[PDB]
Formats: sequence, C-alpha cells, structure tokens
Amino acid sequence: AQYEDGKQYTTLEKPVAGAPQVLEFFSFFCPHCYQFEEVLHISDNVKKKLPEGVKMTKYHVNFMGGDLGKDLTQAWAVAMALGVEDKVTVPLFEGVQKTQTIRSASDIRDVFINAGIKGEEYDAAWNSFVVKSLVAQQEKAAADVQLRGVPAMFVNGKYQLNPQGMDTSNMDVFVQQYADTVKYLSEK
Repeated sequence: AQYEDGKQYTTLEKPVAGAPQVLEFFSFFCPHCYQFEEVLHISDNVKKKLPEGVKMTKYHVNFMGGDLGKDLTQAWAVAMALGVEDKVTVPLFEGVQKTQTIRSASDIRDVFINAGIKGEEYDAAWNSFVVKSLVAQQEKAAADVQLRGVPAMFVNGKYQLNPQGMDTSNMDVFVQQYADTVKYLSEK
C-alpha cells in the first residue's frame, strides 16, 4: 500500500485499550523534540488535519536528564493542570537546550513566573495531589505503550508514528507526511 506497516508507522504488538486518540511523548532534554516543537510545529500541524472531535494529549517523560527530568515531568503536570502549556513550552525548551539557564527546580519555576503564572498559584499546583495524579498518568501512559524513545506519537493506542521512514529533505514536506499519516491512522 502507500501507507505500510514498518514504513510511516509500526503497529503495537500489545494494543492499548482506552488510550487517548492522539498521544504524544516528549522530553525538554530531547533534541528532536525541540525541533518538533520550535521548527516543525508537529502538534499544531497534526491538529489542523485531524477530524473534528479528536482530542490530543501530550506527556513529558522521566528517562532523560535525571533529577531535572523528573522535575520537568512534574512541571509539565503543573502546566496541564493550569492550562498554560502554550506559554511555557518554548521557554522551557530554550532554558534547557539553548541558554543553559535551567539547572534546578527553582529555575523551572522562574519560567512560569516570567510567563505570568503567580508564585502562589504555581507552588500550590506543584504540591497539589491533582498534579500528583497527573504525574502518575504520564508515567502510566508511557508504561502502557512501553516507551523508551521520544519524540513519539501513538494513535488510538494501536499505531506508533515512524518518522525515520518519511522524507526529510524538505521540512514542510516531512511535516505534511507526518500529519497525513496521523490522519490516515486516525481513520483506520
């Protein structure tokens, strides 16, 4: 076929029931993830080609960056809880991979402060059990698909995107192939 298993995507041997329709994993330490966000805008371009009524979920992972890695998973839960993902994603990426200004939990907190989240509000969220179970959800979702690499996208818990099998000579053409693949998988 034009879309073949093993080419634009692979199929999970052990399908995940009740998974989100589109499920993305990333790390703020992950170089391709930086690209996916800042240069490619994968998520936005996928969303634009997705059917009406499909929810899109994005989770952070712990297995890169040691202690700071877990702090970022907790901070991403704070972002999700407060709905401020779009305000902190870029400064977190640049602070980790570009400017080397994120070295502690307090430096992560600074990004949120600078973004306009109030100190009180961040600290309350950070310590909240709502944020605790959002951290749990992130860990268990990675567990459900037995993840060990990012960036990764899963469609209805059965199909994993395989960007290595797409053309990469043109950034825009790559993105469209990626998004058109998600749309195809979505309609499978």
